[PDB]
Amino acid sequence: VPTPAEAALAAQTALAADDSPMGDAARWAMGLLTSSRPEDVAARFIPTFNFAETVREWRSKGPFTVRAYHPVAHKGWVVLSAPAGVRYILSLTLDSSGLIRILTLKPETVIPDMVTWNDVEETLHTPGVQHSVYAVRLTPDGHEVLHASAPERPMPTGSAYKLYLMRALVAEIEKGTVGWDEILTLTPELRSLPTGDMQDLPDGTRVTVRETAHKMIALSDNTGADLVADRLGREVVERSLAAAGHHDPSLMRPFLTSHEVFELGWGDPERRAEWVRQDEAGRRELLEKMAGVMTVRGSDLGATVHQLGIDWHMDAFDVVRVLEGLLQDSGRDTSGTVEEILTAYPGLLIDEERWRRVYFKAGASPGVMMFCWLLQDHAGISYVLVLRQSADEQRLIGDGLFLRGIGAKIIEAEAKLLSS
Ligand SMILES: O=C(O)[C@H]1/C(=C/CO)O[C@@H]2CC(=O)N21
Ligand SMILES: O=C(O)[C@H]1/C(=C/CO)O[C@@H]2CC(=O)N21
Repeated sequence: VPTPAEAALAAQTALAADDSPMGDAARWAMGLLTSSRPEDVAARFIPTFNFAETVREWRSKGPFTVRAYHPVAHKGWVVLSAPAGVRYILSLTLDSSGLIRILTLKPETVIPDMVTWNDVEETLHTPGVQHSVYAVRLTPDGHEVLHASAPERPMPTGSAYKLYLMRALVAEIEKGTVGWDEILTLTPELRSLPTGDMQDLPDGTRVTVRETAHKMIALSDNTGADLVADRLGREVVERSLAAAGHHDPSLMRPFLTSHEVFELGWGDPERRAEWVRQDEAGRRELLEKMAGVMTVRGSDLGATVHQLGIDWHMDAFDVVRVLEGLLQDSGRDTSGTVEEILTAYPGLLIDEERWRRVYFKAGASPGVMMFCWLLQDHAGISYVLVLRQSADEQRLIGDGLFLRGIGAKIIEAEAKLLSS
């Protein structure tokens, strides 16, 4: 079990040796911090990416020593110590060819090793934040509850809704009304904001349903999700919710697109007040009228709107049911198409000797953070873990590393907390 010096050394060596998009980006970003040029920056970041002052300010906090290195597909974290025992984390999010989309250097997110479920609760609780932790073992005759805090509370879940979109898509594939190799076309009206990369493709770009669904899940791609939602039709997405495991489908009718949440939530305040006072009919009418190219930009987001219904609300039971249903859908799909999409990005470094398969999905919106996993061992025993936070102020929640890291610690301690 690695001592401090051992683990820091192992992290430093791993970072140097990481021959991958994350390795390349993490080494370059560390270079900015430890060294003593606008062209070289332009080339490392996404084309649509002040930074000189940002880097000066970061550099002033050093010198830095690498203490941990956590690459996970297109996301990565490097834990750094600066003088006098102060720690920071460098977070990286990459696009599909390894360009940097997000790069931040922030005070360390501290998550202790978990021994008990009470450790989880006492760590997570923040005044002003509603949270929920739900962990179950799935069995032939129902779920065994390992731990529950407020699983009955319906809460906003952001991109967790893409799990329902996935089930709706699979239901249509099974019916033969859509095919995995059918072509979807990106138009100006179908473009959404990140998370995701598909928005960066040119107008007219032709992409298969398979590759669109893959990015929808694996990259939480908002534009990919909206392409699927457009192809299926809102009625098909909605008509599905009851089957795919939702307790009060009226909470997600009309079933919003990401474009609609962004545009309604952070655009015209009058149009947003109209939503609030309208019934289901008036809301559908309002959405039809709002259809077109987005006006809202990433810079406009901030204020919370989930409390107005402009998000996707479900309880913890709903999340378990949709994941269990996807496990069932995957098994029925003998081609392995569903399984490949679901397992591409497990959100953490996974012990593959323990877990045969891991599904993962995150959701985030101002004032909203959630992470969920389905983990199935090699004997076939499945566990589901659902973590949720909502608040009236985004600063109370933060960038989501806290809640993700709590999940990481639970999964690390699975023998104590899940499978005991
Ligand atoms: O896919 C992930 O891991 C992303 C995400 C996506 C939801 O928009 O939300 C959480 C915060 C973050 O960086 N995670
Ligand atoms: O393994 C862990 O404990 C946590 C972590 C913590 C950052 O210090 O970083 C990676 C991402 C995550 O949730 N893991």
